[PDB]
Amino acid sequence: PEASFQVWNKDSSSKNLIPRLQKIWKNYLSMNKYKVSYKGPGPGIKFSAEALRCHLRDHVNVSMVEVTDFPFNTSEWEGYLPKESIRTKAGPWGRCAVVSSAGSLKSSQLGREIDDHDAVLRFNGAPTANFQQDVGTKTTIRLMNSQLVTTEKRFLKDSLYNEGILIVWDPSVYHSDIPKWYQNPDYNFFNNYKTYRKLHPNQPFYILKPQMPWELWDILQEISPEEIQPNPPSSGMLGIIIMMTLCDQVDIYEFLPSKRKTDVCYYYQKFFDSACTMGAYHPLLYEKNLVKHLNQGTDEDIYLLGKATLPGFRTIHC
Ligand SMILES: *[C@@H]1O[C@H](CO[C@H]2O[C@@H](C)[C@@H](O)[C@@H](O)[C@@H]2O)[C@@H](O[C@@H]2O[C@H](CO)[C@@H](O[C@@H]3O[C@H](CO[C@H]4O[C@H](CO)[C@@H](O)[C@H](O)[C@@H]4O[C@@H]4O[C@H](CO)[C@@H](O[C@@H]5O[C@H](CO)[C@H](O)[C@H](O)[C@H]5O)[C@H](O)[C@H]4NC(C)=O)[C@@H](O)[C@H](O[C@H]4O[C@H](CO)[C@@H](O)[C@H](O)[C@@H]4O[C@@H]4O[C@H](CO)[C@@H](O[C@@H]5O[C@H](CO)[C@H](O)[C@H](O)[C@H]5O)[C@H](O)[C@H]4NC(C)=O)[C@@H]3O)[C@H](O)[C@H]2NC(C)=O)[C@H](O)[C@H]1NC(C)=O
Ligand SMILES: Nc1ccn([C@@H]2O[C@H](COP(=O)(O)O)[C@@H](O)[C@H]2O)c(=O)n1
Repeated sequence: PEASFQVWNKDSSSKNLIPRLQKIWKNYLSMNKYKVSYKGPGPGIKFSAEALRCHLRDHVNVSMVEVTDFPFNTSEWEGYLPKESIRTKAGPWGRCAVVSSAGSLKSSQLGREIDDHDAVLRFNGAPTANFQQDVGTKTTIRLMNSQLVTTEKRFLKDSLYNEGILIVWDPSVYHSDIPKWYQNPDYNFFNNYKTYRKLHPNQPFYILKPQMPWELWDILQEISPEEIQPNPPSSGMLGIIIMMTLCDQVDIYEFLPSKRKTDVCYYYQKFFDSACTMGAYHPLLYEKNLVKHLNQGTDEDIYLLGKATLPGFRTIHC
């Protein structure tokens, strides 16, 4: 016969969420903090996986703030941003791993497998020490939100941040260009970016262009059967797209969750919240639908290992 097991449902909706998470999604729609007005193709468009993969290659620009982008060409900013492109400094690589921060990484023993990739991408303050067996020890790129850089005092102390390439991102007003956003960042991480950058010059540290998250959101909203959270996508999803541009093959672990699915938010923290898995602020739900939809692994890989495989843009047909 055939195996009857539940891996991530590609067509999940608000009407598949707990009431408590349903309310939170409604509230975020009202707020519209970032002044989103989706005027793209009506939500609910059906894309092939190959087709949607090209769409993401073509309509999402993965670029870092360069010295040529006004106003990072002004004197006050001179000598802060890294000289060469991130593409130059990072790879290209064959097989890469994106490690979510999910609590379901607990007792996964995924460490050795994670470390057999050329590069590993982690998020925010996700630690490696004490968790190597489940989580690995290698950190090649670390993606952080601007809130952490701005307000986490440990960002300028903990050695964990001192490994590999750093990238920071900050949500901007919807469809904003670089100068307007510089005026109105969601968190003013600019001082601390300059401050860290003074302390670790030989550590590459980039700033994601503010447009990248929204260009991705537009695609999310185009696919989704309903209106999604008017907030930018989660760090996890950005980290995936980033790696798809740096690798030929990206493995994502415990994003689409395994059989160890749990309310425990992080592998490295002891608190529960279903929202970290199912989404609150971020349209994480619809991000997961997209990953499942582009998965080139089997369902069995998801259930047992929490593992999803996407091809790098470098390798696709168009
Ligand atoms: C992402 O990102 C990206 C990028 O960004 C960036 O990138 C970089 C790299 C660069 O590029 C920069 O720039 C950018 O920014 C993006 O993309 C983009 O986008 C945009 C849009 O939006 C675009 O723009 C456009 O452009 C064009 C062109 O340009 C050029 O130049 C420039 C400088 O600046 C550059 O940049 C570019 O690239 C180009 O270049 C080119 O290249 C090419 C290649 O590709 C080349 O080729 C070559 O060459 C050589 C030598 O020659 C040889 O030949 C070989 O073979 C080849 O191959 C070339 O050379 C070069 N050059 C040229 C020029 O070509 C422009 O044009 C445009 O403009 C237009 O349109 C617009 C809209 O859009 C408008 O507004 C304007 O106005 C115009 O229009 C026009 O107008 C005029 C008047 O004014 C008219 O005229 C008329 O006409 C008639 C007849 O017809 C008559 O005659 C009369 O009399 C008159 O008047 C006309 O018509 C019109 N037209 C129409 C159509 O309408 C624009 O500006 C760009 O390009 C892009 N880039 C890229 C790269 O792609 C994106 O978008 C992003 N994404 C997102 C999503 O966001
Ligand atoms: N339970 C969890 C916890 C985190 N994550 C992913 O890991 C990423 C990193 O988590 P933080 O952004 O909270 O540091 C999230 O943006 C999300 O994509 C998840 O998918 N499930």
